[PDB]
Amino acid sequence: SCMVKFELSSSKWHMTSPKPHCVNTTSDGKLKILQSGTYLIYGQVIPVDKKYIPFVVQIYKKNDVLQTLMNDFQILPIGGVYELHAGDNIYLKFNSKDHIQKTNTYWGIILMPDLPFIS
Amino acid sequence: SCMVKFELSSSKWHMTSPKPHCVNTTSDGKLKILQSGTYLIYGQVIPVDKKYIKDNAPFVVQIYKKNDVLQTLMNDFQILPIGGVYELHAGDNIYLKFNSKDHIQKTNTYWGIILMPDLPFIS
Repeated sequence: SCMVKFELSSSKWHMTSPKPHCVNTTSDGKLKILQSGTYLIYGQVIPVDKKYIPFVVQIYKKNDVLQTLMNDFQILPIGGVYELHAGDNIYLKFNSKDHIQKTNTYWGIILMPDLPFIS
Repeated sequence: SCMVKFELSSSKWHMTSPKPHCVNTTSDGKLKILQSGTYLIYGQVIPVDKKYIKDNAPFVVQIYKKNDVLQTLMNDFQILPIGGVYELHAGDNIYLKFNSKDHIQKTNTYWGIILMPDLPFIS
């Protein structure tokens, strides 16, 4: 049972244990997958109000883009269900760091349980 | 340990157990929350390509909790992750509403919830 959540406001990860078995976390908000499996990558990137300012966020897996999101400076949930392999680095890239409200912005992963049963 | 995933293509829920303790599910893809707690609501809504949409109705998805709007999402007909971490209470219902059902590609569109473990350790 393995879940981590990075809070951009404090730059700290909140975690299910001191040394989650499924992932290593970095203070720069990156992570490295230790256990191959099905993961839910998740998070909300909250933009600042436009009066202060394209709003773009990418999720990377190693050196390749896993997901690209864009909108007109509105709340942006990120992620989805992915098959990840031990060794994979997962991290976010922003178009402009200044677009991002740190308060309330967060992201993370959870190793998923199997879902064998149907409706 | 309690997670459910609704696949719009089959209209079936895939679940951690035959009868998840934390929710009841409906065959039209709605949830009733049975256990108060911290949940991660998740999913991806895949829109039909904008080139095929011949008017100017926007692509909008909302998640409702009872009769409160939990979140409203819009983009220019691109893949749309949804959800986040929310405190839900016993008795809450959760469901989605789309601005137009015909904007939605059934294949690969899915959503669901997972009862979250406590995250007491900070580093």
